[PDB]
Amino acid sequence: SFVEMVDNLRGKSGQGYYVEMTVGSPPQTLNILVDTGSSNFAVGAAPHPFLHRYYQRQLSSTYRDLRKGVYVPYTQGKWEGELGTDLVSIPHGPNVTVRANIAAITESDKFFINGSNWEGILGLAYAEIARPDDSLEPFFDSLVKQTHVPNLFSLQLCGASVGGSMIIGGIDHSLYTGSLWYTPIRREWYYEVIIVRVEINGQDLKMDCKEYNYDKSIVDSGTTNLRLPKKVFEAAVKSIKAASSTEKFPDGFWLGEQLVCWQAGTTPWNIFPVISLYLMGEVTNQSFRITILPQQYLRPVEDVATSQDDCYKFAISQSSTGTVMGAVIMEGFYVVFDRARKRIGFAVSACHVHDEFRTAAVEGPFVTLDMEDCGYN
Ligand SMILES: COCc1cc2cc(c1)C(=O)N[C@H]([C@H](O)[C@H]1CO[C@@H](COC)CN1)Cc1cccc(c1)OCCCCN2
Repeated sequence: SFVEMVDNLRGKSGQGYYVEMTVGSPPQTLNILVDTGSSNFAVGAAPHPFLHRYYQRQLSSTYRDLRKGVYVPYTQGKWEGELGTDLVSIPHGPNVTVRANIAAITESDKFFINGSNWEGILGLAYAEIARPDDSLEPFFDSLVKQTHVPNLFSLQLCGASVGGSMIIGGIDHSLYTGSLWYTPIRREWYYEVIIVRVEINGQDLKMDCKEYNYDKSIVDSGTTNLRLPKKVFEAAVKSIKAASSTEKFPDGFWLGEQLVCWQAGTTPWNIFPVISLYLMGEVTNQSFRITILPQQYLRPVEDVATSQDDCYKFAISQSSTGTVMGAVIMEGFYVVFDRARKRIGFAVSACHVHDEFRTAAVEGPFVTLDMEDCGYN
C-alpha cells in the first residue's frame, strides 16, 4: 500500500530532503526537513528572511500551548521556540492524523537555509536526545502510539534538484535490488551503529576499529557529509591523496573550502578510490560492507564562474563528535530504520550510483572477529 509514498521527497543538493506536511485545523502546508540525526519536530512560526511561509498558531483551532520554552543546538545552527501540540498529517504518507508536539520556532541562528524550500524539521531519532528532555515524545513515537502504523520507516535518498522516498510504516520492495543487510542499532538515541572495518580501494586502513566509532557512529539523513573522527579523517585523506596523486589539488579542497573543476564530461573518476564501510552484522562474527563511489563523496556544486565545467566539493570532513554517515553515504542505498527490531538495513537502491567500471554495493556475509571491541565506551 506504499506506492502513495514513493517519490514523496524533494530537495536541493546539499540542502536537505523534505517531505510535505500539514499542521493545524485547518491544515497549514509546510515543507519539512527529514532528519534522522535529531529528535524534535519544529517549524518556523514567525517571519524570517528565508521563510516563504510559516506556522501560524493563532489560525489553528486545534493548537494547544504547552507553556514551556525549548532550544535545540545542531552542529552549527540553532533555534529556540515555544512548545505546544497540534494535529499533523502527511499528505503523501499514511492516511492518519496525530496530535504531536510542535516546537514553534520564534528565533534562529544559521538554521534556515536561503532557497532550501523547507520551513521546519522532523527529527526521527529517539526521545533520549529530544530537547528539553526525553519526556517530549518525538513525532514518530506519537505516530506509532496513536495509529496502527508499524514502527519502522525507510529512506531512499537519490542524488544528481534531488528526490527520494520516505516509506512510513514499512518496506517497499520495488525500491531496491539484491538483499537487505542489517546492522544493530547499538543504542536508542541517535541511530547509532558500529563500524568494524574500513577499506579504501580494497586496502584496509589498519586502525584500531575503536577509532572508527570514537565516540559514536550514527546514520544521519540531516547531514550532507561523511564526517570522520580526526585520526580516521587524516588516514582516509592521506590514502585518498595517494590514489589521486596524478593530479594536484589545492590544500583547501581537502578541507572542503575550495572546489575543483574539470572540463564538462572529463571528471577523472577513476583516480579517486572507492570506500568500503564494514558494519556489524546480525549474527556472531558476521559483518557486511557498503561501498561508496567518488561520485558520492565528490558532491556536485553549481559553477561559480562563467565556465561550463563540472565542479565538485569534497564531502568528507573532520568531526569531533564521532562518525556521521550522512546523505552522501545514504544516497544510492535504500536504508531501513527498523525500530521495532532495533536494526538498520541497507540495500542497493533503484536510484543507485552508476560508474562504467565500478558500482556502489552492499555485500555479505563477511566474517569479522572481535566486533564487540569496536564499540567505544
Ligand atoms: C558538516 O557540518 C556542517 C553541517 C552540514 C549539514 C548539516 C548539519 C551540519 C547539521 O547540523 N545537521 C543537523 C543534524 O541534526 C545533525 C546535527 O548534529 C547532530 C545532532 O545534534 C542535535 C547530528 N545530526 C540537522 C540540520 C540542522 C540545520 C540545517 C540543516 C540540517 O540543513 C540541512 C542541509 C545541510 C546538511 N548538511
